[PDB]
Amino acid sequence: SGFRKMAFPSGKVEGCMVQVTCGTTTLNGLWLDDVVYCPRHVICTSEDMLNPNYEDLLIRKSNHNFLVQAGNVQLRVIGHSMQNCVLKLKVDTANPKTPKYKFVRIQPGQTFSVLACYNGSPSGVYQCAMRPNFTIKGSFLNGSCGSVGFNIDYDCVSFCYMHHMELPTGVHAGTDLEGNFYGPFVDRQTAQAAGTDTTITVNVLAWLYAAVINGDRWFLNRFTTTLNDFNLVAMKYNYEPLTQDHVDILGPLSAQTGIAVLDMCASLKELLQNGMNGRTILGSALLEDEFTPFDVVRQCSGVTFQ
Amino acid sequence: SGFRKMAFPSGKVEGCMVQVTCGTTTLNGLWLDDVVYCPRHVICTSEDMLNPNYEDLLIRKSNHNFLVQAGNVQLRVIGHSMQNCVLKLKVDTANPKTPKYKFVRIQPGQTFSVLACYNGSPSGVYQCAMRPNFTIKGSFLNGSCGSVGFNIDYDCVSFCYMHHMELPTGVHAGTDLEGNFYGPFVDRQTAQAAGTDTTITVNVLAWLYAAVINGDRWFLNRFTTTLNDFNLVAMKYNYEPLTQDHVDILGPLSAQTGIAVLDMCASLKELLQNGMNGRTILGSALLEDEFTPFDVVRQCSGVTFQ
Ligand SMILES: *[C@H](O)[C@H](C[C@@H]1CCNC1=O)NC(=O)[C@H](CC(C)C)NC(=O)[C@@H](NC(=O)OCc1ccccc1)C(C)C
Ligand SMILES: *[C@H](O)[C@H](C[C@@H]1CCNC1=O)NC(=O)[C@H](CC(C)C)NC(=O)[C@@H](NC(=O)OCc1ccccc1)C(C)C
Repeated sequence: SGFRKMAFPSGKVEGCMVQVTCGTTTLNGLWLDDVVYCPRHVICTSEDMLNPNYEDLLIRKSNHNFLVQAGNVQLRVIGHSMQNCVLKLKVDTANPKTPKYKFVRIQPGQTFSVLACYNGSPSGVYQCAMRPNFTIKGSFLNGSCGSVGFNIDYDCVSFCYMHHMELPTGVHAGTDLEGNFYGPFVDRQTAQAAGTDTTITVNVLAWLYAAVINGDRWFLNRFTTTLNDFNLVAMKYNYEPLTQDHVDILGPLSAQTGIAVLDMCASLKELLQNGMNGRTILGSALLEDEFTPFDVVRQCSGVTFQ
Repeated sequence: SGFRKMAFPSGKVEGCMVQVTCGTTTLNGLWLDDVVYCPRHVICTSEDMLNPNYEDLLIRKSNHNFLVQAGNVQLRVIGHSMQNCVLKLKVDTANPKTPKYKFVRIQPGQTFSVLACYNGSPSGVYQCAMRPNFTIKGSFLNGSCGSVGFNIDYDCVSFCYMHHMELPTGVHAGTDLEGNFYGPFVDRQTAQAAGTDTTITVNVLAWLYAAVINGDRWFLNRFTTTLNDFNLVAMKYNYEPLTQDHVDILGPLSAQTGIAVLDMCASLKELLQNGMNGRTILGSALLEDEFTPFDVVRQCSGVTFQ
């Protein structure tokens, strides 16, 4: 037993990380088949970033202005193009470590693993959630741009995030692998509002089911509630409204534990109204919302990948 | 910026995981050069585990009783031996993916990454700490035994933990890679006491320095204290006593932030005496002790590996 915030094994993604240099700026790229993907602001000087005309800036660049380095293997760039906020550098060599992969645009509330990288070399791996306001709460320094977020289904890597920027909150924003930002953000150094975040209710419930599976059951109360009744409590506390789609998603956990979803909701409602009274759940003094129902099920059934 | 519990990239370790079967029992092994390492209780039936005579049980086994499977690559066993609580199976093939590696016995309070595995295939990666009472708080199911904990120094993997068992607390116990248990535990299905745990004071301070580096400074108070004065508060709250060795280890963080260690101690003392008053630090409502000073420094300087 036990419950931990667990990332996917990162080996398949490690084999795809490269270093991309244009001028003095160096960031990370993702090398898949014969294409390297990276944030387009690799082409900017520090001054360009205040208000870059990326088309005009890219026109001044040629294939040989982009240095792509894979460890010490070094790639010849034979084509470049800009797709939304990413550059696609065509290289003369297919990555021999390319895994089976897909590009996906994830939904708010979903989770993924981030492989944090600098100069094209992995530093660490951690799990997180796409917030309802399309930010993530990551750990990113200068040079981390181009680091990617991903999920694994057995042998297939689904890439879902590429890091671009940090917002005036310490929160992080980026794009999918077609270069479209999650949320309203643009790749410019100018003040930008994230907007109000909300707590991912279905993930909190999943985590309460995790707790029960692992022996933590003090919060299991006596009451029940209704969807509307619970949803009134939800928006008081800036939780996303629960839907029948969410109830259905929680079905397997409900069947494993014998606790109806609406009964679990009544426990959550009391936790929101009364706090935790200095107690903890699964080692936490806060209600955790960065585990999806699938995350809980994979961790309590031992799903593997390779 | 931002601060996350970050594991090491696991690719180098993924390449070493194998499946070991003896009779009906299947667990994970670590394949390095031409030796596979795994918990010796792979040789036990469910009934043997109540009080196994491992020498007597191992005598009934021959090389061909051990099935070692690496993905679908399958290894010929040409020798076996028991070292403390691990078996060493000699195989006829050196692992072509063997990284530069070392076997280390870590100290309580240190951290390492765990690659959780089932049937020889990685499921997830997460960071944790060797508690002062030589347990870890992991996430481990049936079949996870033989999963390993490790640290990376650039290209060298230092293996420090192999998982063996779960204790009547939901906590986990295991050995180093020479098969010596951390703590007083034995590999027998019989009730076993872990003993009182304590909070790792130097790690809490490191995490408070992390917080200041990342803008969380509300807890920075006005007071100072002394080592003895703080150490009296420490043992009231079952924190390890702080030593001058710990003060020196915190030197670089003290120099980066301009906060004397004893000033930070005075903040910690007030947090222990008064609680957090419903506030959070780095997204947590509890004082976190599973980041070492080195962990903080690597995450706030961007150290990479390959
Ligand atoms: C690329 O690796 C780099 C990663 C960030 C450095 C520190 N943390 C990070 O995640 N990203 C950048 O340098 C971007 C480049 C832009 C997109 C052209 N810049 C930023 O992330 C800045 N943030 C920003 O401009 O957001 C708007 C803003 C916020 C606050 C105040 C003014 C503007 C960041 C370095 C401030
Ligand atoms: C091997 O993969 C397995 C992993 C554990 C299964 C569930 N969680 C795990 O980490 N380990 C075992 O099956 C060991 C085998 C022993 C060492 C021969 N057994 C256990 O971990 C049991 N724990 C145990 O015997 O500890 C003492 C005890 C505790 C509580 C009550 C009675 C005895 C565990 C399966 C209870």
